[PDB]
Amino acid sequence: GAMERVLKVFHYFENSSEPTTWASIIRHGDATDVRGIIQKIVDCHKVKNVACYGLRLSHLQSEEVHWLHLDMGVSNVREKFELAHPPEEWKYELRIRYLPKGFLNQFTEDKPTLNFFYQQVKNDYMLEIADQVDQEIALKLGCLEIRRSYGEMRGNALEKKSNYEVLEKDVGLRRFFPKSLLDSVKAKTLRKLIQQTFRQFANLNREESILKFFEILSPVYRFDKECFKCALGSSWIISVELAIGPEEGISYLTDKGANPTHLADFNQVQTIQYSNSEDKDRKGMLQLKIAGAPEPLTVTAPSLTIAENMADLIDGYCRLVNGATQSFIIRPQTDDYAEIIDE
Repeated sequence: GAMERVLKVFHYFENSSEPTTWASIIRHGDATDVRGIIQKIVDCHKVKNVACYGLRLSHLQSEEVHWLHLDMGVSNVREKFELAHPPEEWKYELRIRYLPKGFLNQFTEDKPTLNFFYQQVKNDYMLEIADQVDQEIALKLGCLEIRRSYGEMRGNALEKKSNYEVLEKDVGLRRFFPKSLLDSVKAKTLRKLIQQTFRQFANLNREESILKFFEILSPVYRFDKECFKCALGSSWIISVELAIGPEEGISYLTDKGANPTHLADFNQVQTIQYSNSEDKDRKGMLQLKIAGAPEPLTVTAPSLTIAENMADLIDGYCRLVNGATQSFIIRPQTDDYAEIIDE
């Protein structure tokens, strides 16, 4: 018998449990597209900035990731990739990928989205640099999350050892601070540090804690831009590193450390077009037609996978910046219903 199509999609909409376990089980049809899955999940959480969310497919046993375009079919993608690796090795994750200029101010008017982005960046921070950052930053971020998780608790409740005790023994400080910090500092000293650091933020509400978290994290962790190693040029190919994000639209890094050089703004992108490889090679080519520029911006990526992930990013930004729901990618020169059946 023809089994029913069911999909598990992790996300960052806070539930009663651990961040990495939050996920939605979706029952869908044969013609359901990535767009419908995204829309159903965000609409269920009353999200306003729907054009910021994308769906990322990660291989658990490696680092290869595939951003899924809004127009692709859910059954199609699962078909294609299950051929490469078994379903158990795949992870579908809903994430915010396209940020509008002044996204933080804008997200404050969309609480569900502000919290989502916060959980997403927090989780990336905890996994990528929590153990590398300096004690001070890690300590403040950990306290900010304590302040945010317990918005009903009084400012000096942490002063009581009995209360600190519960977090230290029952909840566990790993929920707010990195391992390095919890194992490189004396337990009794750690407590005083936390108590003191918390005082600075005891007056902050949930929103103000999130905003302060970003303010403090921003300086040492770039979460507002994606970077890709590729090459620009039609005739002459020059390898560079592209920095794509709200602040500097599409730009490139001259050299590690130096400010990125602007190439084009998202609103100037008129068309995005794919290309394969005229020879044995497998590189992927992206051609961007920019308003005001007679010559298209040609980009070459190390593989088709990266090329597609880049096209998805630029297209998402094109949709976002223009307020369009349709794709700017052009051809190379009931039954789709989806429902949440569990959380």
